[PDB]
Amino acid sequence: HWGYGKHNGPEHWHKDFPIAKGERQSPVDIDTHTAKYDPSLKPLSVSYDQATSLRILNNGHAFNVEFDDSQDKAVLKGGPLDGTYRLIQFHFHWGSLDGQGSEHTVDKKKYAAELHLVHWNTKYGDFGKAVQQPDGLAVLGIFLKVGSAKPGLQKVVDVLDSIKTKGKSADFTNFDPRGLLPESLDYWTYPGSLTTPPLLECVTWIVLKEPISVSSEQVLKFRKLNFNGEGEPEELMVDNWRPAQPLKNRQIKASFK
Ligand SMILES: CCOc1ccc(S(N)(=O)=O)cc1
Ligand SMILES: CCOc1ccc(S(N)(=O)=O)cc1
Ligand SMILES: [Zn+2]
Repeated sequence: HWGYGKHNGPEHWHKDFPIAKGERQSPVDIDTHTAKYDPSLKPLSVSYDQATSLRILNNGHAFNVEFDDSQDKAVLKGGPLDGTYRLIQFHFHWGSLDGQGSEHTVDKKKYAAELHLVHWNTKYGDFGKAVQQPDGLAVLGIFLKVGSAKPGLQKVVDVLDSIKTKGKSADFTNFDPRGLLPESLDYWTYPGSLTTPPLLECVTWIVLKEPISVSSEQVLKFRKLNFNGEGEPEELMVDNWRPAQPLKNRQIKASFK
């Protein structure tokens, strides 16, 4: 099974998922000087007021906070997107050290972690069908740096004790993801992929320029999670990030001058 260890990590994935060496893989380094301002890009529309969280799950690669996506309750639209994308889950990638952890980089800078809010295009009916389409998903990526605490993150941090190991889930209702957003919605955007297997090339990436701050204590609690299942040898869930992939024939666009 794929993972993030020495023997099953990102350099191994291509053997079972040949699209790993494809033409629009993610993440990438965002070269801020080469990204071009696109005045035709619209403001992002993030409508999370009726979001319904249900559950939080340790899936052995990260933890997902899952949402009820059976109605238009929490949607992303505008920006580079045509149509409406429904929030299905968010998760993070993070490091063993504050100096690494993000998947995207900015002028080669690595952040301590990266939040992915995952949305699927409602014109494809559900997530499973959407990932088979080039415009199936929109993932909103938000960088985390270590400094002041993020109050809106704390309810997530405090439930992690109950989902320490792979396969554990817990009820997680009434969580408001608006508490995880930075002030500015300025963004970079490019066509890419899932950053884990199956690495499908189905994502419009929207990466916010402004990081959020989280406390050292908050990210420390991320690092207490386990990749393993209960009763298996303990392997800390850290460094669950894929490194930057070749940009190839793509242009990253900026929403801002
Ligand atoms: C269990 C055999 O070890 C493996 C299994 C899968 C992979 S993958 N999916 O990264 O190519 C690597 C080593
Ligand atoms: C079935 C896998 O679903 C995924 C996998 C990866 C991502 S990410 N890390 O690109 O945002 C989202 C959904
Ligand atoms: Zn992700």
